[PDB]
Amino acid sequence: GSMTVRYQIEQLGDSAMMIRFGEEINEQVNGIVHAAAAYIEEQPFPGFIECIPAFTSLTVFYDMYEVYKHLPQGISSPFESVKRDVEERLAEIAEDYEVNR
Repeated sequence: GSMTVRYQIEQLGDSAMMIRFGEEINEQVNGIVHAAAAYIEEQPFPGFIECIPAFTSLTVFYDMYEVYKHLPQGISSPFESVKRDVEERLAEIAEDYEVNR
């Protein structure tokens, strides 16, 4: 069974984002979520704070000041703007077929 993973983005707390992908048959995620921490830090946004790999999920911390600096018209939430900054990096690995919007 081939799939492009089923990952979901939730709100961490106030100004942080955590994204879980798939597993069991997702060595892609299992390895990339570990590297994604570094993936984001190599291609980050000026308000990036921290990113910790949670086995199949990304706990992504950042500064809302820089995301508000973006906050595109339609984006109603700081973390929601960040999704895009990470998406353009993330999506290209698989999830571009999904896009959490």
